[PDB]
Amino acid sequence: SPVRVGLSVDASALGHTIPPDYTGLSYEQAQMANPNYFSGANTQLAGFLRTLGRQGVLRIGGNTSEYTFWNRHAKAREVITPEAVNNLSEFLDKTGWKLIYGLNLGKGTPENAADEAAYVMETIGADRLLAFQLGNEPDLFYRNGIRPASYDFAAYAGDWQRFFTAIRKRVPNAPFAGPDTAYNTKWLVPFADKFKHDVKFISSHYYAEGPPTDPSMTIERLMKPNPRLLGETAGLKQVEADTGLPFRLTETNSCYQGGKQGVSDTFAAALWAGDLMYQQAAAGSTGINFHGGGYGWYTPVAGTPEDGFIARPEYYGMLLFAQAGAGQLLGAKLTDNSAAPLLTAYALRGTDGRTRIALFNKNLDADVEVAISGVASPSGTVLRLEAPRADDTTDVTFGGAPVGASGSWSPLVQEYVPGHSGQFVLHMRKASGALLEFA
Ligand SMILES: *[C@@H]1[C@H](O)[C@@H](O)[C@H](O[C@H]2O[C@H](COS(=O)(=O)O)[C@@H](O)[C@H](O)[C@H]2NC(C)=O)[C@@H](C(=O)O)[C@H]1O
Repeated sequence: SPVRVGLSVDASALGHTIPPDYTGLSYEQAQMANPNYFSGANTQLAGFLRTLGRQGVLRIGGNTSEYTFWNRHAKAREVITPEAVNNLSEFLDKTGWKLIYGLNLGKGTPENAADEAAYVMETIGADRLLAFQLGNEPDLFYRNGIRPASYDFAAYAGDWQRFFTAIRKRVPNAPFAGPDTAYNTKWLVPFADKFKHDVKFISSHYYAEGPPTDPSMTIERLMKPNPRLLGETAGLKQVEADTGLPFRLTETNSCYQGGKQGVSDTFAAALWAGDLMYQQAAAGSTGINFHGGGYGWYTPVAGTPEDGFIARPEYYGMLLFAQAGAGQLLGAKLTDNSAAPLLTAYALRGTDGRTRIALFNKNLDADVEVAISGVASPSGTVLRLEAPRADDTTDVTFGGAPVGASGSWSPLVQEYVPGHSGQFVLHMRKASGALLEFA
């Protein structure tokens, strides 16, 4: 008893071109305390990244960049050694991903940041290094006394400039991004205005979960539009118009403080994440970096070098995006969809010339039947993003297969989308996703 909706693809309604390095992950700087983590020896993790994209960005930063200290002299407080940086360069070579690297503006010195930046540029080098960032979420330094309550944008601008100047003496070509926090008017907007000639792009953060006074995030709420996201995105677009700076979402996940068990670690997070990737690409974002590491509730990839790594449910939403590939987004308008309002759809003219459609039936209790118009093709296939329940922590498949070890994945189920009268009809179960590819 599906809700029968229409989807109209318009090849003449041109949207943004998705860049090849749109995908990405965000990790804590403290991972850099174990040189076995981002290492050429970590073949498992490298394979999970390659499956997420042949190009992409690894962002390292997070709150642990308050208390992680580069020590050129070395072989809560964590230490980054030359060997760790050495090994990170090899990991970037194995993955093909670029790097956003956090420096310690919260507790470190400008001179040590210059020295760390110099060694990163010495060993990772300008091609692989996309940006340094000078502190993570500086607007929240006060929450744990990294700064006093009085710390404001002026104070941070003074810190930022001291660090930037010191770094640029050691590393004249050092690239920067900032301010590495969620859009706001008291920090991000003035950062862009003041430092637009000194940064390459704006780095923003986004957690679907709002302030902790909100009702605890639920799967139901995660599937719904987030008006705050829409507003912040519009703010970032206005910043880009005013300053020329593009924006990248350098730390995001469903819920903050490590994720919420029964939301962040579930199949719903795959639907959320995959949809968010497209939503933000359609809005003009240059890319995304889903935060994770360890066995946190929200991590895309869980595990350790000693015990092995696995793909968590959210990974599978990122995998759908990866399998779709890059290209130019096209108009894709839904109709007759008020009874299935959480279905989203995105159409893409792939770089290879083929039309694809990514659909996320985020309606938890409505199946849909989608009548697709605007595509002329002799053959459409679908790969489904599936789990038996929206809150499942396992049992997630894409294309009829789980992801295996080291990011291994290939589709095992072939399904054609029936075509007639120049249209296609696709059924989707409640709480499912689909990637269509047209011949
Ligand atoms: C973005 C932050 O930059 C990121 O560090 C943070 O996630 C980490 O910190 C959380 C809070 O810990 S504490 O209060 O600073 O000690 C912690 O709950 C998360 O587990 C931790 N994440 C990882 C992968 O280690 C996140 C967040 O989840 O809150 C964002 O604030």
